[PDB]
Amino acid sequence: GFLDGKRILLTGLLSNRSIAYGIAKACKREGAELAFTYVGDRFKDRITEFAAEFGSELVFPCDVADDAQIDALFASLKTHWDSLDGLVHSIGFAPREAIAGDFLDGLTRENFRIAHDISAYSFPALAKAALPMLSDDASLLTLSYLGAERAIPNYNTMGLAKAALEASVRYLAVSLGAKGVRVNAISAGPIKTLAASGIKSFGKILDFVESNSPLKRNVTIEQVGNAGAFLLSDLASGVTAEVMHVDSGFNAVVGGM
Amino acid sequence: GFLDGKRILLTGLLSNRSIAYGIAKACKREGAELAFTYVGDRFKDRITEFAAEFGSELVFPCDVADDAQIDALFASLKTHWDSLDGLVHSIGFAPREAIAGDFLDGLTRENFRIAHDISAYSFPALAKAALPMLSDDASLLTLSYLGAERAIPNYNTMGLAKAALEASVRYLAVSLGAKGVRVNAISAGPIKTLAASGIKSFGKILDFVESNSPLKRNVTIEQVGNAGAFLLSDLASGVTAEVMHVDSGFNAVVGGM
Amino acid sequence: GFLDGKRILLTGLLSNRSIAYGIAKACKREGAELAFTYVGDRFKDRITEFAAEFGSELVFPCDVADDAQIDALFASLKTHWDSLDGLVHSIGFAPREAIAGDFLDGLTRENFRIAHDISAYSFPALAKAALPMLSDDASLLTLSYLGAERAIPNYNTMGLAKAALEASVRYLAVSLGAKGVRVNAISAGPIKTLAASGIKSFGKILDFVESNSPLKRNVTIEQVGNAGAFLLSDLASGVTAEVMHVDSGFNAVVGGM
Amino acid sequence: GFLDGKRILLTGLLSNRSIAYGIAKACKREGAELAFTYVGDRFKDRITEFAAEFGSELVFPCDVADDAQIDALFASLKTHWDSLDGLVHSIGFAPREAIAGDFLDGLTRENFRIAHDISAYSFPALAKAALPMLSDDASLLTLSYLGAERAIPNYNTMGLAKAALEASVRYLAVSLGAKGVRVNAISAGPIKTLAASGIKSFGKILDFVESNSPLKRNVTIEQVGNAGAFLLSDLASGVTAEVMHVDSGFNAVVGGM
Ligand SMILES: NC(=O)c1ccc[n+]([C@@H]2O[C@H](COP(=O)([O-])OP(=O)(O)OC[C@H]3O[C@@H](n4cnc5c(N)ncnc54)[C@H](O)[C@@H]3O)[C@@H](O)[C@H]2O)c1
Ligand SMILES: NC(=O)c1ccc[n+]([C@@H]2O[C@H](COP(=O)([O-])OP(=O)(O)OC[C@H]3O[C@@H](n4cnc5c(N)ncnc54)[C@H](O)[C@@H]3O)[C@@H](O)[C@H]2O)c1
Ligand SMILES: NC(=O)c1ccc[n+]([C@@H]2O[C@H](COP(=O)([O-])OP(=O)(O)OC[C@H]3O[C@@H](n4cnc5c(N)ncnc54)[C@H](O)[C@@H]3O)[C@@H](O)[C@H]2O)c1
Ligand SMILES: NC(=O)c1ccc[n+]([C@@H]2O[C@H](COP(=O)([O-])OP(=O)(O)OC[C@H]3O[C@@H](n4cnc5c(N)ncnc54)[C@H](O)[C@@H]3O)[C@@H](O)[C@H]2O)c1
Ligand SMILES: CCc1ccc(Oc2ccccc2)c(O)c1
Ligand SMILES: CCc1ccc(Oc2ccccc2)c(O)c1
Ligand SMILES: CCc1ccc(Oc2ccccc2)c(O)c1
Ligand SMILES: CCc1ccc(Oc2ccccc2)c(O)c1
Repeated sequence: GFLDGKRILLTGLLSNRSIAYGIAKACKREGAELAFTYVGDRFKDRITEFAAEFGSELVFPCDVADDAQIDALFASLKTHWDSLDGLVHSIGFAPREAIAGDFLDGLTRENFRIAHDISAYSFPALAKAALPMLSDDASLLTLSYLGAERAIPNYNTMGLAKAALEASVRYLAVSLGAKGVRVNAISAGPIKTLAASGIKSFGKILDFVESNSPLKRNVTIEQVGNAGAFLLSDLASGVTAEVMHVDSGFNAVVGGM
Repeated sequence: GFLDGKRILLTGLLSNRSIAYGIAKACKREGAELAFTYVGDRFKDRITEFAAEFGSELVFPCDVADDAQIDALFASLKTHWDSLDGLVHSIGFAPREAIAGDFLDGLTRENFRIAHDISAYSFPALAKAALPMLSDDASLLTLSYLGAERAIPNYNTMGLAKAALEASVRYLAVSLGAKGVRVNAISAGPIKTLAASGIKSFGKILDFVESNSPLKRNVTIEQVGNAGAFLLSDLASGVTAEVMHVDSGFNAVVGGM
Repeated sequence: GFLDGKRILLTGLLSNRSIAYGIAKACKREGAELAFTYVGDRFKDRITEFAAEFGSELVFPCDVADDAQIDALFASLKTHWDSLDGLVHSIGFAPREAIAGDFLDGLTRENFRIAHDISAYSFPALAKAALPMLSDDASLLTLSYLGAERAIPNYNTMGLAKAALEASVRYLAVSLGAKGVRVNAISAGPIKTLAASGIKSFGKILDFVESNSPLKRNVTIEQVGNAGAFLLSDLASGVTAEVMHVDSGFNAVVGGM
Repeated sequence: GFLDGKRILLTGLLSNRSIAYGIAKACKREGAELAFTYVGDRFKDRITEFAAEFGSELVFPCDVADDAQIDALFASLKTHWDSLDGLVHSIGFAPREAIAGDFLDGLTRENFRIAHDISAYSFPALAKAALPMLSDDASLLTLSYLGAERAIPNYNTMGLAKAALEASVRYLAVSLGAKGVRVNAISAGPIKTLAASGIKSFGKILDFVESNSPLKRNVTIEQVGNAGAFLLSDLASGVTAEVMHVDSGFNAVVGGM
């Protein structure tokens, strides 16, 4: 496969609907060796089952709010892997009120802080902690959304955080690029996941993209997963600092008229 | 003038080189009534002199890190003005190490938090606190930089914060737009100000833009000020959610080759 | 006014609904001296009346399909004005089938050629013919549409031509910038004009922008006109190579969901 | 391979330095069956050798300036293939003076017409002629350049044509998307090819991208080829209307300062 021998750490695999699950499946298919993170003790058994499905027992806790856990993640991983070839950041969070209704109604300093801390800061934070063990041709991938680019109803504070995340892709690409490391995002179309269900009226977004995207269909975690596997691979060695849309072309139209 | 009768509050007027000074001068010329904020007791006398230069004694302290001071700002202003027609957010801050050298070297959770808190969150925070007194045709203006759009050497963590700021312009425009309120940014070219001098190798950016911009010259606070006055006025009643470049066209080229 | 003494040539003033009419009205208000072009002998009397309304008898024929008429335009204008300070290109055309229904159904080599010739090439063509008489601080303005940036139903071949037009703004800005000349576009929201009525289902676009723009209202030729007058003036001396949206913020959202 | 069974027609394979050669090599590796076009009788033997290298004798003349040759191309191809799964448009041309020196100096109506006819119109023209034989999951790919997005020295008239080309990707994606067909571009970094050598000071662009791109290296036809093969494949079934940069991240920075 086109990821033969590549060692890839995946965050964010919460359920079999997770974007990270689709990425994991595609990476394993293409020959990668995988490792996984989780948050919260009650999820240890579930993530362990997922890891086993992908031929791995490499599972580590990491709440990205916590500097100590970020450092311990890579210390733990290093006991197994001398080097890391891929990193998938598939992590986002905002308090419920910050992704519902009017943008200002749900804006507080703490809601802003938390959304940006978990959804944006954590990506370059993981990159920095990983750097001593990154291979020279390593590839780092995050997940963003069109809400970064244009105002989407209810997405609100997450739109600000995704914009900062996409900027971090560019600044990371410069910082890490001379070494040879690539950094990219996929701006995924709407997919029904646990996180997605936190956005007020997500169902309306899903239906609108199905009706108005050029391909007249929503994307799947398999499609995002394949795009992800591509970006993580040497097939994409010419590509860095890129935000690739995998959204059935929806970003490129003015729909619904 | 084209701002006759308009009541405009300006933040960020630190010295006569400040972008806010240029905006103040243009607004006063076009007939606006002005009020000003400052941070730090040692600046009270200086900002009072500036206010007097622009025919006003309306000066208020506001450290945008502090929720209480934000609320007290508008309570104080309200004792003078029943309504507010314009708001100029000309405020940015990042710790020194976060705007020098390598992006990851200067990245910490706290540096990230502070840069985003002061440079991005504070804009919609002021908008929310101002809303009860905003006139229906009020106009809110912030200042951004090209570092939001593309990676610029040393700008680093501020690039992430400006990207979030530009997203906030769009989400603010939606929140406030039905009332009739407009929200925009100017993405200014490099100007030698106190804040600018915090960026490592700012002089190199200044010289490069002078040599490679389409107009082969750097912008001035007078030029940014006039663009600002325009956006704050009813001349611009068709314009919202816009990030207007005032940078001699530099953003639009690939220079230096 | 902020255009005192400025001599500005306006193309495209077909009726009192034309975008160019709004620009003319704003420019005259701000003190400019105006001159006008027209196409087709039956329009001589109408454009002459418009010119008189704006205090001018300077009217010249110019079909931009014709190199000879472009050259004769500036030779004629030069008999009156030693120098030209502003140029408004408010000209677009595509064959009916190229702006209706499916994009490929209406695509032919000739439809493509004509749409790009009249709608895109003509702008830098006028700039080149005008250059010997342009003042050093002259300002050139064209009108574009969001269809350049994203696919809009029915806009079709005009979307390609507007994309080329917006690129021409950038290349013109570089060519003319060292002299001091500025070049910009306004990307206007939908306005019911004669040209607009050629687009299939224009009414649907108009209604959608009214309902989904941040300001919940369509723009007027007065709003576009004021933005235009600003860009043509020394107020905008810091601005070149810019495509400014004047569309009630519509470009910045994902609406209709 | 990930293109097993896919039948792909490639235009533009002129020499072993051509971008199309890199795409051909990657597609063959991944299991595709290939067919090729050429222009000019003196090239028949050369393109036939290339086709043989990729296990094919399917070679057809097509000058995209000529409607009859475009129609005869697909009639000829149809005698061999019932359906077409991929189309690679790797074709660009502008008269020498239109890609050298000052933008206006090299602008004529005919230079404009020719550059847009061959470099932009020809892509949707091929798509339209191919449509009756396109499979439902076919993928169409064109090659663009950063000169579409920002002004690059000497690229001049080609910048306008590439902007129109990128718009055509979006309008094609909408037209063909309901059927299931995807349409994308790769915006490639500078590569020394025969066409590239027509651009004045191409060597300077090549050197600048090597020094200032995030990866500090120029891209190769192998890297562009792999990205191309990906986009042509079912791996990319979630991706349409996309302009993917394969340029070592150069587009994403402000370099040379
Ligand atoms: N589902 C969509 O439509 C969609 C579209 C575009 C982008 N995205 C993005 O994709 C990414 C993945 O989300 P998803 O849609 O697969 O939903 P998901 O709920 O399956 O995954 C979200 C993950 O974020 C993790 N997370 C939250 N807080 C964390 C913390 N403090 N530390 C570590 N991990 C934490 C969760 O544990 C979870 O695994 C997110 O960044 C999301 O913003 C999703
Ligand atoms: N000078 C440039 O080249 C340039 C270019 C683009 C954008 N900008 C932006 O313009 C804005 C103004 O900066 P400037 O260049 O005029 O420099 P400046 O130093 O004159 O102004 C910066 C202002 O930020 C204020 N500020 C910092 N922390 C604050 C806080 N906690 N509470 C309230 N105010 C605070 C400072 O007091 C100061 O008045 C900034 O947002 C800056 O990012 C500047
Ligand atoms: N009305 C809108 O919603 C809208 C929105 C965005 C952009 N625009 C653009 O604004 C510009 C003006 O159009 P309008 O909406 O004011 O409609 P309009 O019909 O009033 O003006 C169009 C003008 O194009 C001129 N024209 C056409 N072919 C010409 C030729 N061969 N030579 C010289 N002039 C020629 C017409 O004479 C007419 O004056 C156009 O470029 C149009 O694309 C319009
Ligand atoms: N080389 C680069 O740096 C670079 C970067 C970005 C984009 N591109 C684009 O990639 C594409 C391929 O060019 P290349 O760099 O591989 O150089 P190339 O010279 O190898 O290929 C150009 C091809 O265009 C074909 N062509 C020209 N006129 C034609 C016509 N009338 N009919 C049919 N074919 C015609 C030529 O025959 C040739 O095969 C072009 O569109 C070019 O603009 C090149
Ligand atoms: C509408 C598409 C979409 C769905 C889910 C997402 O993940 C989230 C959402 C909110 C908070 C945290 C993560 C996301 O970013 C975008
Ligand atoms: C290079 C142009 C530029 C100069 C000054 C700025 O203001 C700052 C800079 C750093 C931290 C806080 C504010 C800015 O944003 C951009
Ligand atoms: C939908 C807004 C809009 C309306 C009118 C326009 O002018 C045209 C339209 C078609 C052909 C020529 C000029 C235009 O460009 C955009
Ligand atoms: C600088 C990168 C680059 C090199 C070659 C290209 O192909 C051309 C160039 C000019 C005319 C026609 C095709 C191109 O488009 C872009």
